[PDB]
Amino acid sequence: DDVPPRIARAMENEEYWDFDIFELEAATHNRPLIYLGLKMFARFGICEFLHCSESTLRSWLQIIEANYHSSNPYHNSTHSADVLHATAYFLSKERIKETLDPIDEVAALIAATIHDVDHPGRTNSFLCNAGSELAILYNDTAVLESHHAALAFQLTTGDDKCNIFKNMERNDYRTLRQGIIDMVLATEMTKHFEHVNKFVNSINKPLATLEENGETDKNQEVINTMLRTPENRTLIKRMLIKCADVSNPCRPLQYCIEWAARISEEYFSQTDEEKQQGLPVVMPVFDRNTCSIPKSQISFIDYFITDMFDAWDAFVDLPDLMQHLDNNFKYWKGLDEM
Ligand SMILES: Nc1nc(Cl)nc2c1ncn2Cc1cc(OCC(F)F)ccn1
Ligand SMILES: [Mg+2]
Ligand SMILES: [Zn+2]
Repeated sequence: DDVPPRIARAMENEEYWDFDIFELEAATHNRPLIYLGLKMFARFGICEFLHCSESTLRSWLQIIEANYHSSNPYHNSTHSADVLHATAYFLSKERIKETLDPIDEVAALIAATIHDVDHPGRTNSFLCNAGSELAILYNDTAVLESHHAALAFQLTTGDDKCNIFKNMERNDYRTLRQGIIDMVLATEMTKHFEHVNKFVNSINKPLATLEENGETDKNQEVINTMLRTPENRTLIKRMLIKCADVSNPCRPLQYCIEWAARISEEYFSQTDEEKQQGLPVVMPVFDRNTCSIPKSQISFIDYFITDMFDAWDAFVDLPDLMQHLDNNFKYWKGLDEM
C-alpha cells in the first residue's frame, strides 16, 4: 500500500501497452515483479478469489522473485514482470473477458509470474548435451519448462507463509494447478508450431465461418458456446501465454531494442561456454564475433512472430501491437545501410 514515489510513478499507466518496464527495473533495484505483481493481483482481485492475505501474497512474490537469477541478461525478474504486464493486457481485452472465466484469469497471471523461475541463462539443448542435473532429472524432455513449474509449487506449498493456495477447495486447487502447469509447459520451443496450428484450426477457422453468416443474436450464442468449452479455453490460454512470453517485438521502439540486446547477449554467453568446454554448438549463428543482431531479429520475426501474432490479432484485435511490430521490423531493415 505505502509504495515509494519513483516506483509509484513507474506503475502509473500500467493498463496501457506503452509501459516503461526498465524504469520500473531501475526504480525497484531489480525487484519489479513484487511491486507490479501486487498491483496487478489487486486490480484483478486474485487473493479475494484465492482467499489469502496481503502478507501471504508478498511472501509468495518475495520467494519467487529471489529465485530469478539477476545475473542473467534476459531471463530475470524483469522479464516475468513484462510477461505479466503482457498477460494482464490480453486478459483486459473484450474478446478474452467474454471468452475466459475468472479461474482462467487467475491461472494466467500466476503462470506468467512463475514461467521462467530459476532460469540458468541457458537453453534446454545446452543442459541435455552438457548432461546437467535437471536434464537427467527430467530425461531431456521439457527440462527447463518442467523445472519452472515444479520448483514454483515447491516454494509455494512447501512453506506455510508462502502458500497462496492455502484456503481453497481441493477441486478448485486441482483445476487451477492443472491450468497453471499447462500454460508453463506450453511456452516450450519444440511445441511452437503445434500450439499455433491448433489455435488456427480449432478457433480462428471455425470463428471465420460463423462470422460470415452475420451478427445475429442466435449466432452469437453459437460462437460463445463453441469458444467457452474446456478444450478451446485451454488453446486460448496456450496462445495467450505464448504471445505474452515473446511480446517484445510488439513493444515501443526503445523497449524492443533493449529486449533484443539482452537475449542476444545471453546466447553469446552460452556460445562461448560451449566452445570452451567442447560441446556441440546448437546456436552457431548467435556468436558475439559473427552475429548481426538486426538481421537475426528479422529472421526471428519472419519465422515465429509474424504468423503467431497474426492469428492472435485476428482473434483478439490488437492494433497497437501490430503497428509496433511493423515499425520495429522496418527499423531493423533500415540498420543494414548497405
Ligand atoms: N526477440 C527475441 N529474439 C530471439 Cl532470437 N529470441 C527471443 C526473443 N525474445 C525472446 N526470445 C527467447 C526465445 C523465444 C522463442 O520463442 C518461440 C516463439 F514463441 F516466438 C524461441 C527461442 N528463444
Ligand atoms: Mg522458458
Ligand atoms: Zn520466457
